[PDB]
Amino acid sequence: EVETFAFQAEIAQLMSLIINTFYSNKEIFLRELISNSSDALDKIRYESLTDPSKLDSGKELHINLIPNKQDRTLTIVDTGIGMTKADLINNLGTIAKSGTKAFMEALQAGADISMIGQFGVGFYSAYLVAEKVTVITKHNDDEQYAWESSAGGSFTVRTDTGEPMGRGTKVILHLKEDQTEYLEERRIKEIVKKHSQFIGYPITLFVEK
Repeated sequence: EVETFAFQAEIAQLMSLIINTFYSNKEIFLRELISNSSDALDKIRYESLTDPSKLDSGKELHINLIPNKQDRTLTIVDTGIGMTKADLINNLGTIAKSGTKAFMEALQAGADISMIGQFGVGFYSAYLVAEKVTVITKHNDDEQYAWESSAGGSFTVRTDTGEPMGRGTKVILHLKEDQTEYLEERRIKEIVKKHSQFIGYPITLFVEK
């Protein structure tokens, strides 16, 4: 059972801008997704302060970066609060309509695409480097779901029968053929050191056979 949805027009506009604008500084996608993971980890940490059972679905709070050159994917995994089905459908838990409005206005007041995270829609910077994005998520309180979009104005949601996550979110970036530098260990390390050096959770870069 796969449900197909239309993006809100403003989000489709955001995605088209990200995909079609000439903008060389694509590496910021990774900063933005790691920032989103950190925010999600902060949320489940805060809930656990008053209700330890919130971590029954997993104690460890971390971020894993998993490159796979055979599949041409970069996966960002976190054990944060996750997303419900409703959150996924509602623009992956963002206020993306108002955020896009503000970001558009800013690109007119001088801003550039690297500022996207200040408008709460940093997730969509994934489409700087990905032709398709899959988001697998599990929130306490809902089942595990898979969201997917290749852009083009629609996304799908389905129950995920894949490998169970206990809690959190996995963003699978199906990289564009000319963006495979983001699978290289030395490039990923460089970007994490440059942009994510004060993230308060362990970031583990997996290596490949």
